[PDB]
Amino acid sequence: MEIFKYMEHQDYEQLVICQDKASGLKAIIAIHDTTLGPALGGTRMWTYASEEEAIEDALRLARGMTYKNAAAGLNLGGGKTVIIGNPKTDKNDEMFRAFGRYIEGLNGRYITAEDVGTTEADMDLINLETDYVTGTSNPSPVTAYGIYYGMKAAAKEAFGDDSLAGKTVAVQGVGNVAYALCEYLHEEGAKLIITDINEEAVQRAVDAFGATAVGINEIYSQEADIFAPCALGAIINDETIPQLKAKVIAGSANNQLKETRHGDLIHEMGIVYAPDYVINSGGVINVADELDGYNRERALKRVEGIYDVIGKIFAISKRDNIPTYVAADRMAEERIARVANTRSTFLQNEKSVLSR
Amino acid sequence: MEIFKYMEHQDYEQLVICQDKASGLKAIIAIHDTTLGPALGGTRMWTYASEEEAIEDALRLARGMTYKNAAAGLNLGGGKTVIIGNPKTDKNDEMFRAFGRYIEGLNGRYITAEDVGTTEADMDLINLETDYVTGTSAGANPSPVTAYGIYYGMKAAAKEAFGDDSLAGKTVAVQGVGNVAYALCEYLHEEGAKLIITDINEEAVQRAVDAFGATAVGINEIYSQEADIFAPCALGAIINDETIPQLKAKVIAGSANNQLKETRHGDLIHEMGIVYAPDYVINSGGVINVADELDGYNRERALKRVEGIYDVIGKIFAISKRDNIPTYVAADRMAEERIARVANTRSTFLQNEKSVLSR
Amino acid sequence: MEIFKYMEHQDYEQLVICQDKASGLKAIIAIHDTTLGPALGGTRMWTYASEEEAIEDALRLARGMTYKNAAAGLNLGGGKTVIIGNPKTDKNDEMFRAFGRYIEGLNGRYITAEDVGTTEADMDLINLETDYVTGTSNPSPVTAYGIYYGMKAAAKEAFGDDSLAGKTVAVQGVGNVAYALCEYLHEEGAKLIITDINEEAVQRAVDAFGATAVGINEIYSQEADIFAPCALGAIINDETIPQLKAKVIAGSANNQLKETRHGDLIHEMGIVYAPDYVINSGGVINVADELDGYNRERALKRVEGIYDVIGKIFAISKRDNIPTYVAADRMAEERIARVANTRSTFLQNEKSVLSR
Amino acid sequence: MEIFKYMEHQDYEQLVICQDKASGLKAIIAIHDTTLGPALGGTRMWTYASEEEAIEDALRLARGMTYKNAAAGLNLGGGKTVIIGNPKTDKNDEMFRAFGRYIEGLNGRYITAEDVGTTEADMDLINLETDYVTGTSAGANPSPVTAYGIYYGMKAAAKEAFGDDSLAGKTVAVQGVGNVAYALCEYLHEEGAKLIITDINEEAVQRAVDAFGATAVGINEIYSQEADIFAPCALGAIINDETIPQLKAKVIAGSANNQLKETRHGDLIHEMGIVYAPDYVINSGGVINVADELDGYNRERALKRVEGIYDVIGKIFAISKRDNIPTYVAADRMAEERIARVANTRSTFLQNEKSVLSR
Amino acid sequence: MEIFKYMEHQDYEQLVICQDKASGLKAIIAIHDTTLGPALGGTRMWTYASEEEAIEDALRLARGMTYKNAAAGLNLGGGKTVIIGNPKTDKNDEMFRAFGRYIEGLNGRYITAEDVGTTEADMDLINLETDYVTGTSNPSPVTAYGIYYGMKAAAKEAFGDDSLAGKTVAVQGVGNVAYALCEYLHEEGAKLIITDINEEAVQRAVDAFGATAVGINEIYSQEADIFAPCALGAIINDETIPQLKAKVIAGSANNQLKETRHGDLIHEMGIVYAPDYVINSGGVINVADELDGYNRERALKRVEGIYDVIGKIFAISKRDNIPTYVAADRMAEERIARVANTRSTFLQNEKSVLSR
Repeated sequence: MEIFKYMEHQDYEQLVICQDKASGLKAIIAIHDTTLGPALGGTRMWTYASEEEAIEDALRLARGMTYKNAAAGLNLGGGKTVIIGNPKTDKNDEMFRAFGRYIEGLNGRYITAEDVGTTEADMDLINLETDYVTGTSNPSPVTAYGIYYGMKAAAKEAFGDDSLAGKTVAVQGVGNVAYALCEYLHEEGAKLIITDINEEAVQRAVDAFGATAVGINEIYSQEADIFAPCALGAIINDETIPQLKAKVIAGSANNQLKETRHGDLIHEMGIVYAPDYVINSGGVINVADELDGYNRERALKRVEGIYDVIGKIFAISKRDNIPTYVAADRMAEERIARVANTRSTFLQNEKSVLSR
Repeated sequence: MEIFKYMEHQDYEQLVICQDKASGLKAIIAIHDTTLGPALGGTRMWTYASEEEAIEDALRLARGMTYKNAAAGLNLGGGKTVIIGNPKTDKNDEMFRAFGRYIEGLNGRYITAEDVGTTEADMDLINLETDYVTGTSAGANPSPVTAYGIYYGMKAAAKEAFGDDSLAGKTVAVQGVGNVAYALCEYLHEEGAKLIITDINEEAVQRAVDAFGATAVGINEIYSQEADIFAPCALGAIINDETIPQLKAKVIAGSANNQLKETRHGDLIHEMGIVYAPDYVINSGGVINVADELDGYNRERALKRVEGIYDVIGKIFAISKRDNIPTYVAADRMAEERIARVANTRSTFLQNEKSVLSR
Repeated sequence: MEIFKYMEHQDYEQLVICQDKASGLKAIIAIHDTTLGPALGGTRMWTYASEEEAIEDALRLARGMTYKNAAAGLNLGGGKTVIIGNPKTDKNDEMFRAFGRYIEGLNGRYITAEDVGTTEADMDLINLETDYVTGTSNPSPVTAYGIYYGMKAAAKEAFGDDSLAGKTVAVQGVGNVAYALCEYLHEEGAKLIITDINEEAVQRAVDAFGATAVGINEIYSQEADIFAPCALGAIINDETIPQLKAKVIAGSANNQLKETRHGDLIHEMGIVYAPDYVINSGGVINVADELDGYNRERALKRVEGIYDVIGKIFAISKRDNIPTYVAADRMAEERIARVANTRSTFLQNEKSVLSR
Repeated sequence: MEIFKYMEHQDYEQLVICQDKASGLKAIIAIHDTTLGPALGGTRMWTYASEEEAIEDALRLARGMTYKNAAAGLNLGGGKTVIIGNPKTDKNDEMFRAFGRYIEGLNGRYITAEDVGTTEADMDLINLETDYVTGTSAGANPSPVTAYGIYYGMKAAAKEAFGDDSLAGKTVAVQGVGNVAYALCEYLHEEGAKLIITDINEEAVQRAVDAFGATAVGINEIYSQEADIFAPCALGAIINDETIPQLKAKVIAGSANNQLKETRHGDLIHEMGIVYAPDYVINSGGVINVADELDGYNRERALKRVEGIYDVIGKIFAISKRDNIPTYVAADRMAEERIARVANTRSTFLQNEKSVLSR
Repeated sequence: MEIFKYMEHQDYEQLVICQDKASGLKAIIAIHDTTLGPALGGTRMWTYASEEEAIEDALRLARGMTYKNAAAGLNLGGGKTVIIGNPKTDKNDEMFRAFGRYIEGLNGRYITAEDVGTTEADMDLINLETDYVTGTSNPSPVTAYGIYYGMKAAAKEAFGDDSLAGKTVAVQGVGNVAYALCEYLHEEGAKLIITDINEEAVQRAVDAFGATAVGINEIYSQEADIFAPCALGAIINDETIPQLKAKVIAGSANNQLKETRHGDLIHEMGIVYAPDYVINSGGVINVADELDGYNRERALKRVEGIYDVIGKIFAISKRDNIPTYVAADRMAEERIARVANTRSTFLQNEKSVLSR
């Protein structure tokens, strides 16, 4: 690929390709933007059909973080690390120690964490060589508590009232996070229409929340006020758009829109869409709270702030008259700009997530 | 190209690609080996026909620096920075500032300096964002230091080809009369040696003949002349099939890089019994000099330190006939062995190891 | 002796002979290797028939630590201190303060702890002059919890299943550690065949775990799946090899093999042997956890990692086809090598057990 | 040998034995006493017939240094390093680097320098791993400093043997015309004194006669000559039964170590009324000079500081006739008493005591 | 007085006379010895009939601390501060702030605390200007727990057994400390014969411990194994010596001997006397534990060490054949000497109660 062309087009800061023959390590640390502070983002360990495919994927995810972190109201930039290899086989201690030294050598310009392929055990190895890492020492309820309020924000929007008590939610998927979100939607008093490929899990829920099991492909039109995509992505497409009976789409899943088009138009139908990478922010917020001494309680409390940011998102659409998925991208760019401006006044030692 | 495949082959540590849209900065920092310490190598700013072409050039160059720095007896690893752009038009304050920030970012793993298309004015801008740079206008006229460097290396060349260090009298043919070339002459004339030069610049050749009472000769009549020492000090590859034949100068010791055009040529001169001071080692007084700025620059100390090139060249001759191999191969083997030897020695535990960065 | 010849033969780093006339102190700090970090190892206080006998013993134990610590996955080198004297008589405060100053003068190249002869009270005196000490401020259950999992690792090896529940264990000796190991082997549901010279202790166990007392010399052939040598060493010899009915040998005792031969051959019989100095690692691991602020819980959790290392040991044998006691020595050398290589990349301030 | 028994007798603090297989480093660092402060003593690199033989030599030497440093009025304890190996063949970069690491390890308890078989080039390698070393090429021509040291000590010798410090005129017989010897002559000639020399090297003796208008004499005709001052500046034991008889020079003040071959000889010259400036104290300007590098080297300050040897020698004469004992015994008693006196004085509590290591 | 003559005679280090006109402060900080470390000792605020009377008293108490602290096994020297004034009237904030600055100016050579006249409230004011102070942020049980073990040490001495359970103790005085000591002597199972000028307090005890009230002057001969002087001092004199039926004298009171003679002779009668300033050490030990972050538990545990030191005291008498009150003075001088010697080896940064 044309690395420099790709980078220049969106002004990527760095591409730090790291290598260690003996441990077989091959990592690609992409740093898109560091305006708001150190670039933070997890390291994905997967197999890639080509070198420069992993490169582009690393760059693409880095740029995704600068937006997510920005919108989440965090003081962190956008980075991401891709480690070429099969997480299930070719993993070893030295490989992560090596990666850790290299992170130590970027002296805080990058901060890592887990992502698909890497685990809390890997982060511990890294932490042996550097402090610029998170996801060490369950994170599910936290991000779960995040969708909860984001959904609240969707409610007051679509039902002029953030109270979900009473309403029915069509929950697609019942994994740890989806499961947790249910508990919240439950103890507040609401009906759930769970589903999932794993029968066994559809149990735990029905039994615990008195929920009704429904056909995996029937979950799209159920008699519910809100639809919570918490399974795979792209579930919001041409097939599902019509079906949808719910007034709101608020879920934990990534890449909820198969095409931009899908977004452009659900916005026509007057469906209330809480942009995916923002509503599920609770996840990154939570790992950032470790940088200043992890504290579940505070973490759980800050995640609750997605309510406002989601609101800010609706406020942007009702301004440039653009769909929420577009209001998100714009809200981050605006914050990054506003903060950069505010912090241009001289100081001998400004603060940052790294300041003790 | 397959970067990861190229890096793993010779085990390159990192390739830090830095970009800045607003200033048009396209920088490739290649870190080959940091075993002896931070990677030090200048930044070559030039125009490249292809992206992968500059990345290949940076990697190849970084690994070159890890052999030089190591052979030179310095405690620095191998790195190099390649900036793609036309040095005569594209330069602008911001691009170097940006560069310096990223270097600050590598927190001491990489240290920069001058190179093709780069200047100390360039080094001063970088210095506004980081200390990890050398060859600033406040630190390191260097030409004479490196010149005093080959001078001693050449003396080391003798006592091997003449059994004596006394270049006193003996004739030396010098290709090119540039800054370094000129200073090399000064040291030679002084010890009372016969100098025969050449160089495209008539005035340069002129100032030389008058200054040292030289014997000006033609661009081509330099490879061949009646002198017991050949000092190629202009361009490389000057030791090829067209020049090897008509030389017969017991010694070769110059300031030019890549003197041998092919590994074969070295394999030959070796057989022909010509003592050759491997180029990148005899002319290391250049990197040694910039290295001296890290611990507070002192020219007088750089000069006395560059004298060490003598003891080192002679060490290569020792290795040359230890495994009986041409001097260009003994050079590379010595470098490799000092790294492993030093790495071994420093594996003993300490709480605050010393580095060229220690205050 | 030929100190230098002995040291050069195995590349010992230092022999720091320390002396203080008034307090009568005579200590010998041996530091074998510090590649993985500071040399850590306890100080043994005993009476020696000769100076240079204590010297060799100090050197031998130091080299033993570099292997134990290495295999334990710790970032510590190998050292050891021998104090010539009768622990029961000639002990005094100044003597340990003096030793402490000298340790302070090696500035972290050596870290000490208790060993036979020295106590938690001695470590406190040392700690008065330096921070490079551990075993200050019960350690038994911790190392006990270590054999537990190591034994688990032996199980899955010999019975294709790490679950010990059901199986019977022939426990030789019933001291604090052996006693603790029993509790684990008990609450998981297994039968125990305890024994020991101290009748009184054979009680506590039988009563608490419903175990059967057996003749001290009968403990070697009992109808049990696993044999846990937790008494003295060399219990695995020509006499005991045959007798052995158990499929596995996993215990807390040191020097479990009287001769190398014994090992070479039990490996023939297909007996599963968890190398002694590795399975009982829980002990040193535990004291190392003080260096970063002691925490019993974490300690107890890290000790649980002996399961993997023991496994790695079996994996080495099934590779060079060598007995476990040999697979151990080789696994440490390999780790020391691999780590040394990984950490050769320059950094202005790499981490170490001493970094705050 | 019984190391622990030897150490306890004179209460030695430590014996740090360091080894490195790859470089063949066999180092014995003996720390005798660190009461006045870090132990300072150079490393003697030599070949020894037996291991216990070198360990004995290091211990004996370290305790020597704790008397010298103390008598010299310096704030340093006694140490010494003995490296076993042939200085002419066995040296190699790695062994010294390794040495320096271990010294860094002793964190300031031991400070090294030059000695038999060691050089400042050696000291520069060590300096790459630690600051706890002196006599580097960047710090401490020393010969004249120590020479200016005995010069003042000799002046102190007078005013005791002649009631006056004015060596002006008086004759001095100098055994040996080495670097230090030569500089001792310069100070003497200058104050207008008569110089009579000798030394195996005819040219050295020659440069001396012409330079100072000396009076060259034979190797054996130096112990005996018509001079009121004998300056043994070559080898020791030069004050024995074969030379004591035919001397009659009111004073003895030289640069040579172990001037008395036996304690008896000192007991005699004392009785014979010859004023003797105890060797290791008059020639301490050597250790004083290297000591001055710790607080940022300054030759001019070392020189004015070495002048203190005068005030100290005269202090020995005071003790000499305070307990009425030969000057060689008063020297050892003064050293011992300054340590106890200083130790007592510094027992008062402070949060950050001053040391030669303070910045 | 002849200040310098007084100081030189016992080698006093300093006499720091501090003054502040406005706040009316007049303090005299005496520092006898700092060999073992910073001089620690409380500040006594009282009215003095003459300047140089307060001076001598300050010097005398300083020298007393160097002995108490020494014998207590602490790493503290001997100092003391006397503030001329009536604690009940002429006290004010500035006065103690001023004193505090001056202590800050001795940079750790002196550390203060409360003594008669000064309170925990005064220490707080001082602490506003310096960290070199203790007795800030009940101390009674702690020092009470100190006499307890000291008495234990007296028991094993006089009754060949440190167990006091059973024995009867004649407790003179029933203040906070005496009261606490009782609880210990009680829960271990022993009979008490309390007394005191304050009837009301003789109650609390009798009622709580089932003790027998006795005549204030009858407390000296009661049928008891041990006599615990916990009231005023000099209670051990010509009148009381004979009377004494108890085999041991162990109490909290200061200056328990009216004359040296009294000591010289009770040692004849074979009475076991636990030197006062040592057995009641628990008090200073406790305040020293604040210097490293106060912790009641540890404090209470270290105080328990008086058992050994008291023992060491008996061991000295049985050596030079001198009474305990003399064995004390000698044990401190010996420790100060031994420690000074041990710590003469060079170190760039030795430890001290002030090191973090």
